[PDB]
Amino acid sequence: SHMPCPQDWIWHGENCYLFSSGSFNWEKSQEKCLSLDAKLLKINSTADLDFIQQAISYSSFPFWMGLSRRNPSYPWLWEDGSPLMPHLFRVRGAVSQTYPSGTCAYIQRGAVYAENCILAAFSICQKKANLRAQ
Amino acid sequence: SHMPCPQDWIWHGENCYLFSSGSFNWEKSQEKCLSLDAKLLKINSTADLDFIQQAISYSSFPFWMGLSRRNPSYPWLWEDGSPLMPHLFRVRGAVSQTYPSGTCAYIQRGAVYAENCILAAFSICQKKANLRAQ
Ligand code: NI
Ligand code: NI
Repeated sequence: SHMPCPQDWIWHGENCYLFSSGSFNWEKSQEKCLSLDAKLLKINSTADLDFIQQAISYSSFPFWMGLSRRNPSYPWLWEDGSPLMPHLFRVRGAVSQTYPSGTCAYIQRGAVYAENCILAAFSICQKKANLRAQ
Repeated sequence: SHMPCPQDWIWHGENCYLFSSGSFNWEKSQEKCLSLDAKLLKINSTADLDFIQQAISYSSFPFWMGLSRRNPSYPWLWEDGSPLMPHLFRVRGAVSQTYPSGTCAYIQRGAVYAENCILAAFSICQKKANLRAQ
């Protein structure tokens, strides 16, 4: 109970969050989080969204999250294959197009945008905190 | 409740860091940090500066730190009354003006600027981490 999260991460709720250092395309951002035994940000509730919007209010830049879609006939899914809960947010940006490497979502000034996954952006990683979960 | 830092703060070393939610004058920024049992950022060492430069790499905004003086007849001091270590950074900007409410310093894009304290910036709060349970 004394060390929920490592240094340089942010503890919130049952998880730890990391501003990853690099600016990379979505696939490389995914690999970076996985290399840390973590995953790209998964917004699971309105409380999570509120937390992230507050946590990024010091920055105007985009941050990749773990949401992607091969083309518009597929659902938006998190990396674990679960869907975007429809009450959380409405993806803006490049929602009609199809790109060779897929479309991915980032958050920027609290709003969520679709973009060609080849864009280099910052990303947020998360992992479970070292505590006894409910 | 004996972990290093509260939820939402970044734990680094001996300290916990919090980015402000918005842009305010130095006095209001100082009071926010005090309300959190914290102070505005103090940069003690090159290692602290390296950490801060990385932490603000995600932003183009200015961030007040706890460095101020009333006019050029005074030394630059942190809120705790201790002096600035001069090797850390050049203080750019308005160093030699006398302003009615003093001159204060912010960091922006890794560079430190003196500015009239009544103008607004984001800010970084700092407080000592609780490490005895580690
Ligand atoms: Ni513990
Ligand atoms: Ni505790």
